[PDB]
Amino acid sequence: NSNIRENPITPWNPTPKKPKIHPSAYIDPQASVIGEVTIGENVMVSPMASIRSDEGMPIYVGDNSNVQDGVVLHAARTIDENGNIIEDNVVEVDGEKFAVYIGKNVSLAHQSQVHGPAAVGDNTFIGMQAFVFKSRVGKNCVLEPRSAAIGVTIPDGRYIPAGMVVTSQAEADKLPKVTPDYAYANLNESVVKVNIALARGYLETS
Amino acid sequence: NSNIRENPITPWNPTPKKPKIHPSAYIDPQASVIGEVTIGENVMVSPMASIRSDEGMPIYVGDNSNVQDGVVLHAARTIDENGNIIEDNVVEVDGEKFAVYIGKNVSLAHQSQVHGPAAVGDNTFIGMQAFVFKSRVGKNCVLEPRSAAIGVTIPDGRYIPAGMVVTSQAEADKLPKVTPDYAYANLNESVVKVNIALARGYLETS
Amino acid sequence: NSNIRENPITPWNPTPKKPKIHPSAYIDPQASVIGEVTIGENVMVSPMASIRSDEGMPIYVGDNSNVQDGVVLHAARTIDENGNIIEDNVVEVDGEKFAVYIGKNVSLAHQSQVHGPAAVGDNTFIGMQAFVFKSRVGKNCVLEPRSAAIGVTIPDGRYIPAGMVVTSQAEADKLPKVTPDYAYANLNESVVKVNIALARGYLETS
Ligand SMILES: [Zn+2]
Ligand SMILES: [Zn+2]
Ligand SMILES: [Zn+2]
Repeated sequence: NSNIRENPITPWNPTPKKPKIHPSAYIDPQASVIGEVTIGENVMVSPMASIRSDEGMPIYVGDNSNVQDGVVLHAARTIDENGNIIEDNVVEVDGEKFAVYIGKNVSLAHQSQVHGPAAVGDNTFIGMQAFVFKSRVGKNCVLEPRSAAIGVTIPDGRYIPAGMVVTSQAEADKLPKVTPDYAYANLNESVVKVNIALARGYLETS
Repeated sequence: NSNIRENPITPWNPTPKKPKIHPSAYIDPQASVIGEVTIGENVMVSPMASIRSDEGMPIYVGDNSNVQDGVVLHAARTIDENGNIIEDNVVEVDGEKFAVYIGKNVSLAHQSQVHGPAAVGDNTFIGMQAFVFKSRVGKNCVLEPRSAAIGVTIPDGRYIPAGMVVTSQAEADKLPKVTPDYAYANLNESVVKVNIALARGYLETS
Repeated sequence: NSNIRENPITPWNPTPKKPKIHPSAYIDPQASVIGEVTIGENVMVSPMASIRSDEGMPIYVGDNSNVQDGVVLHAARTIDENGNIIEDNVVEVDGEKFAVYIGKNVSLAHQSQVHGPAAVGDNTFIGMQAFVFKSRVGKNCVLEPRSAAIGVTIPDGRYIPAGMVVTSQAEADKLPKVTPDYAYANLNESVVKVNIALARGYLETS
C-alpha cells in the first residue's frame, strides 16, 4: 500500500501522521492518501484522487461518502510559525476542528476539489469539476458541475447552477432552493448508492 | 498491466468486464482503464487519464482519437434496480447503445471530462478543462478550453467559445460555425497527428 | 523511478530526452515527468501532476516553484514537419527559447494547467483549477482560482479575479493591480515556503 502514506515532518508538523481508513472503504491503487486523514465506512476513492493532509490537517471524509476520479483534497496550514493555531484556517464541526470536513453521504464528483479550510454538510452533491474553498457548504445542497463556492457559507438545501462562481455572501444567501422537481434533487442519493456498491465490489476482488 | 482492470460485480453488473484495447493503442503506466471499455487503433492515453466503465457501460473510444492527461471518462448507470435499461442514460450511435461514445479522430485535451450519457462525433476537438455531460457533440466541432456542454446537442460544425457553459438547447442551436478562418479550425487535425505519432513512439519503447 | 521517463522518438524529436531534476526537488511517486524537462531546486511535485515534454519542448520549472496535485504541463509542437522551429509556439525568456517556462517562486496550485507556448514570471500564484495557454503571465501576478489567461500577456503585478477567463489583450491590460491590502497579496510567499518545506520533508523519508 505505497499509495497510503504518512505525511512528512515539517516546521508545522513535528511527527508523521498516518491515514485512518475504515476496512469497508476502497482506495484505488492509483489514488493517493497522505497524512492525517480519516476515511469512514464504505467510502469509494476512485483512480487519480489525491487526498493530501500534509499542510493543513486533519482531513475527514465521513461514512458513505465518495471521492471520485481526479478529486483533490488539500488544506492551508493550520499551525503558525509560532506554533499557534490559525483559527481562520480551521472549521469547527460538532465541537471538533478540521482543515477539511466532508460529512456523510457526500459525493465529490469527478475532478472536483475541496480545499481547506472547508466543510461540506451531509447528503450534499459536489458536482463534476466544481470547487469549494474557504467555504461551508450546508447539508442537502447541490453544487452543479463547474460551480464554485469561495469564501462563503451555502445555506442548507440550496443549489448553485452550473458554471456559477459564488464569492459573495449576499449572493450565497440568495441561492435557489432544492425542491422535489429540481433536476438534481435526487441525484446524490443515487450516486451514494452506486459508490457504496462499487466499494463493496472492488473490495471483494482485493 | 495492473492499470488495465476488470470492473467489479455490482447489483447492475453481474459479471466482470475487461477492456478491449487495440494493440496499436498506448496506455500510459499511470493511466487507468477499468471495465467494459473498447479503445481503437493508435489511441494515445496519457498519464493520469481515468477511463472507468464500472457504473454506466460500455465506453467506446474510436480509432485515432486521443485521451490526454487527467481526462476522465465515466457514466451514469444504464441498468435499473429492476434490471431494465435506463434509456435516458444511453446514447444510440449507428444502431448501437453506449454509455459514452467517442468517435474517430477526436481529441480529449488535458483535464477535460466526458460523462455519460454522451457522444462526441468524429473529428471534434474537446478543449483543455472542457466538460461534456448528458450531451451529443456533433462531428467537426470545437469545444474551446473551459467550455462545457450539459444536457444539449451541439450541431455538427459549431464551436463553443472559451469559458462558455451551454445548458440551453436554444443557445446550442445558435452556436457559431467553424469556418476556414476560425482560429481553431485546423487544430484537431494537428493534435490527432501528434497523438498518433506519440502512441507509435511510446509503443516502440514498450 | 518509473515515473521519470525519457520522451519517445517522433517525427519532430529524433532522440530521446531525459528530465534534468535537481536533487533537492521532490517528485511524488504518483507524479509523472516525461521528456525534455528541467526542474530546479526545492521544487515540490505533488501526486497526479503530469509534466509531459514530448510534443513541445523544452519545459522549464524554476527554483523554489511548486507543481501541485493534478497540475498538467504540456506544449504544442515547436518543430515543423520540415524541421523548422514554429516561432509562434515558443517563448523567449532571458535570450533562451522554451515551450513552457515557469519562473522562480511560482506556485501552480491544485488542478491548474499551463499549456505551451507559455511563460509564468517569478513570484506568481497560479490558482486552483486555473488555466494558462498561449500566454505570458508577468511576475508578481495572482491568477485567482478558476481564472484563465488565453492568448494574452498579463502585465506584471496584476491579478485575475476568480472565474474570469481573459482572452482579450485590451482586457488583460486593464486587469486590477496587486496592492498590500489585496486578499491574495501575500499568498504566494506563504505557499512557496510551505512547498519548499514539504519537498525537504518528503526527501528525508525517501
Ligand atoms: Zn493546497
Ligand atoms: Zn460518474
Ligand atoms: Zn497538449
